[PDB]
Amino acid sequence: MVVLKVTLLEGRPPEKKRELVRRLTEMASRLLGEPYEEVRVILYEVRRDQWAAGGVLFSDKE
Amino acid sequence: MVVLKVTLLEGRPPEKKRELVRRLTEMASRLLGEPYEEVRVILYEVRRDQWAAGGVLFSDKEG
Amino acid sequence: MVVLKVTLLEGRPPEKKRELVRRLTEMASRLLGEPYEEVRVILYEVRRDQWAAGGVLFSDKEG
Amino acid sequence: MVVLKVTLLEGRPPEKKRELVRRLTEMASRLLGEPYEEVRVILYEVRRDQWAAGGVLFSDK
Amino acid sequence: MVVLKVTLLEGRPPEKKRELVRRLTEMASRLLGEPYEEVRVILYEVRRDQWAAGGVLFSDKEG
Amino acid sequence: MVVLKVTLLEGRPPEKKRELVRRLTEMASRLLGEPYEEVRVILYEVRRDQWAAGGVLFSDKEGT
Repeated sequence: MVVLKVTLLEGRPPEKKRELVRRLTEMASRLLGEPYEEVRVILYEVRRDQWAAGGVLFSDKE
Repeated sequence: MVVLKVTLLEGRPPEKKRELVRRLTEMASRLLGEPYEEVRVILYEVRRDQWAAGGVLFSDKEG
Repeated sequence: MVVLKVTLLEGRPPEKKRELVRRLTEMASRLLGEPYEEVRVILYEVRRDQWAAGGVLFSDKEG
Repeated sequence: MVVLKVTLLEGRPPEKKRELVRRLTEMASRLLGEPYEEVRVILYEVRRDQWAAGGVLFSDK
Repeated sequence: MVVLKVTLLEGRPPEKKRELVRRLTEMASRLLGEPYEEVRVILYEVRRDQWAAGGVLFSDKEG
Repeated sequence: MVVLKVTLLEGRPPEKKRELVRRLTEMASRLLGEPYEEVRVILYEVRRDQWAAGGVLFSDKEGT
């Protein structure tokens, strides 16, 4: 088993999440030689007021 | 201090969650000899639209 | 790059979150010779019904 | 499936860790109705020089 | 930006790891519209004696 | 309780880690109204062949 955790800002439409999960899964499965069904993906969506870069929260930089 | 982080799909009823937290604490305290106050449990509940296996998001669950 | 992840209970005012972030970034930046832009902070806010100490979920405490 | 991550200082005896994994799995499996093989445990062992409380690294006692 | 954390058993050859990182980076950048240079990947390689499934540590299962 | 996890490359000297842990514990204890004993810091040190930016692992960037 291999788990891919993607940290990204929330807001992505369902179709985009679905595409991302499908492509990452195919790629990891083949490349690592893991059973397709054994590849897990978790999307950790962060709020803009929970992520900062260069000392500034994205809720403010927005 | 010992921290048990449980990653599971959202949806479990409160009773089951409080029962899980209780059992994990009692076992961890015992087996590792940690004081109850030092045993912390964090429930990382993942949404159905954020949890995938076999390239399929649970929210898309084919069934 | 340096990543700081803060795990804390939900509920802190945006004012304090904003200051914690600026400060943690400054301290981490100078003490580690990392450029400002290369310092990231993520706030993992946990709900009261996902946070437990001593076998008790905070959502189960009165008040 | 369910994943249980245990963050604890390194140094515990192998049998304590084995027992912990076994007990955690049985209990999570039965309690959450998850198949025994679908329960996963990850032991995140932290070094004494990477763990602090009260501003003091445990390596510094 | 976007961070991809891969949790997998330790032991993969350097070439496998660099290809994995390249593939994940191009795909994440492509599908999410994130600058290729901003995509970060961290490999959380777990020891065989820290990874269990079905109540058994991989180190015991394999050895 | 507040937990601060710092992800950084392995290698910083003891004194530097000690100072980092002190300063961070100072700022967090202050702004979040938390007693020292309740501010935990974990240093998640990653090796150069486990961290990548722009599709390049720090290990390959430094050469072989």
